Amino acid sequence: GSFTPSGTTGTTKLTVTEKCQVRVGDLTVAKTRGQLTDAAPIGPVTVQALGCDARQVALKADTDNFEQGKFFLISDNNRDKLYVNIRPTDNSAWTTDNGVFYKNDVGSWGGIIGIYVDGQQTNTPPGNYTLTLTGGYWA
Amino acid sequence: GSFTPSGTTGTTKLTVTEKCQVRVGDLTVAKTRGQLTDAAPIGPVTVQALGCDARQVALKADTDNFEQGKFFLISDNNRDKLYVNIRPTDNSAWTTDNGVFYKNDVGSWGGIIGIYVDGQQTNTPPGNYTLTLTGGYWA
Amino acid sequence: GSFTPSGTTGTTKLTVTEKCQVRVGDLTVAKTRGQLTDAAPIGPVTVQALGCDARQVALKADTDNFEQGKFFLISDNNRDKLYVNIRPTDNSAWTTDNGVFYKNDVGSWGGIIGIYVDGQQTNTPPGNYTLTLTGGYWA
Ligand SMILES: O=C(N[C@H](CO)[C@H](O)c1ccc([N+](=O)[O-])cc1)C(Cl)Cl
Ligand SMILES: O=C(N[C@H](CO)[C@H](O)c1ccc([N+](=O)[O-])cc1)C(Cl)Cl
Ligand SMILES: O=C(N[C@H](CO)[C@H](O)c1ccc([N+](=O)[O-])cc1)C(Cl)Cl
Repeated sequence: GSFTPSGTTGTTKLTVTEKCQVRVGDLTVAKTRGQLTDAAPIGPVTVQALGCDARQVALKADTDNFEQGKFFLISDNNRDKLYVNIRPTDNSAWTTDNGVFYKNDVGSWGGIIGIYVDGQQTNTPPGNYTLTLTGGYWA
Repeated sequence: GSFTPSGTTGTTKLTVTEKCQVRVGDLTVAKTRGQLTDAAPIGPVTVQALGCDARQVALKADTDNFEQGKFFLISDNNRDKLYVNIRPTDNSAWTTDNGVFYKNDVGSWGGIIGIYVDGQQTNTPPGNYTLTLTGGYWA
Repeated sequence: GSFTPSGTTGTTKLTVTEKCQVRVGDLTVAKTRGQLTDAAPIGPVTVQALGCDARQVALKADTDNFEQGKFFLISDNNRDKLYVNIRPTDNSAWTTDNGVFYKNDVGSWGGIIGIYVDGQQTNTPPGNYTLTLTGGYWA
């Protein structure tokens, strides 16, 4: 049960707004709180492993993004949570262990990890939410 | 007189330099202090509102970017100001209220907000200057 | 012996990993620690000077990136160093002076500055390393 950081970082960002939504500057991922329905896709996270034929690929969430076996995006001020489910788009088997989401089998896996809203959270306060995931391997 | 944050953030950045100017890395917006003449354009800010047929679109500047009914870009160290005027490129009417720049009429407005140097400031200390504007609505 | 900041900033980033390397999200510069051999290229830094016909172009490294006439990328936590050599790809002559790398002759130089691993450092701890260089002129 140990994660070894070894890889790069993917940052999933979402700006939550009200129905009257004012987009300023370049396009970013934004949704009204009413769109935060159960299983709503937030976005994909690409994963490409190399040199892991004998290790279990893994992603570790920043400390501020997990608690009690649950993952969540966190607001800029660290106060507000948006609970999510993390799931590879393929049929591969993974396990969650204290902020770590690791593959059950060894191998240099490449694939897409989807981030989805876990439970309708249409009362989420408007703000900027982030989930940070770092590549590495588990054992 | 209340701003409700609801939208994304646009960041206007400018690096001020001397006449001998050394650009390192990728292109960014940079000017010599001698170019900071009155009404000099710093750059455009896009605004695209959705679902605001019954609200007044608004942009709020970060606390560090306004004081006394005046807006300004602020240096990285929070010390130096570059006073600017904020004005939509179209003929629409807006109002300034304590760091908030709001549209006089309701509607899902889309347009360009220009950022211009307010008063010649050719003695501005070289540094990195930023103005941050967040989308939302006023009332 | 004085650097005057006047120009923009170039940030050289490198993520060091183990042999089992898990890339998450968009492509960034990453190497296994085994690739950190002597003279290994980390990446180029573009420099384009304007209005410097009578000044010596210069780049100053952030305080956290130099000590004792040596430059280094520094880990996110400020603890770990990756010593590098900084060298223009052309035949021009430069001098190092306390975190400052300046050109020996005046002129509005444009060119590429290469960043190379200085001494094999294959035991470098996995992490994110950065070197920040700001444009200006020396005298
Ligand atoms: O954002 C996602 N999906 C969309 C549907 O809204 C779509 O299925 C999709 C799948 C893959 C993809 N990719 O691989 O880049 C992008 C979008 C899920 Cl992976 Cl969270
Ligand atoms: O940067 C601006 N303007 C330039 C002139 O220097 C030009 O008028 C312009 C107008 C619109 C624009 N846009 O819509 O992206 C970009 C440049 C002003 Cl909007 Cl501040
Ligand atoms: O990254 C570098 N070099 C590569 C070799 O790995 C190559 O020589 C190169 C040279 C110039 C260049 N550029 O000008 O953008 C990019 C790569 C050195 Cl400049 Cl550090």
